[PDB]
Amino acid sequence: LTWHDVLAEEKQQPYFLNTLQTVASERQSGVTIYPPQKDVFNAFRFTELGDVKVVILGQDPYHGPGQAHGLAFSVRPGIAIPPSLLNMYKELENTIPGFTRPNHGYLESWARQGVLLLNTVLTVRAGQAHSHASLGWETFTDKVISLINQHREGVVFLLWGSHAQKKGAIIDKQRHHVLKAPQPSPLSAHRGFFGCNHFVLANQWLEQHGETPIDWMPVLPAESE
Ligand SMILES: O=c1cc[nH]c(=O)[nH]1
Repeated sequence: LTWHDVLAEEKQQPYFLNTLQTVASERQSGVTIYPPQKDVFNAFRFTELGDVKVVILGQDPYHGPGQAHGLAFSVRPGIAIPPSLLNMYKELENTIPGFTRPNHGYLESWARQGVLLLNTVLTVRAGQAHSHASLGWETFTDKVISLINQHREGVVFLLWGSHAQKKGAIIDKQRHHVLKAPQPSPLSAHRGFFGCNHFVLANQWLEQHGETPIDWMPVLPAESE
């Protein structure tokens, strides 16, 4: 069972197709949209439905050049680590044995391990946070989370902030493991994100069920000859 298996019908709904035409229109209208269209669904690309082990919801993609590449909280190599990801790294440094501050903010390696880095809104106009929040994306990501709840077993959900928490309220807390905390953004990180211990708790859960834990130290694609 793949994403395309469970979302094919959803992706033919007017609201959904319509969301994409509005983006494609905006891209040619004189404004820059992040991430590039080939990246918008990268969380799906890197983490197939059956490979989901951990779900980390973000809200809005980063809205600056070079930042957003289709994975919640991640930025491309060579880009400065944004404050929300820095705070994630801080919690990680304080809780995961051996963890040290990465020299990059690129989290593809998380995704390849089964961490679905899913923003609830998948596009944004450059420099304009939540600018596509009423496009239709939230309906789409509602359906995504619902499918995961239904079709998977024992996924760990890390729900950071009221929006993600609301979004994840439908999740079966008996079939899945839901962990709550404030967002890692600067405005709220020190209000409960620090000390939430979510990365360790995630791994303990996975280990309790015979799943291998996440290696949270993110790794840059290597150089070849
Ligand atoms: O993609 C991102 C970046 C920042 N904050 C989010 O919720 N998601």
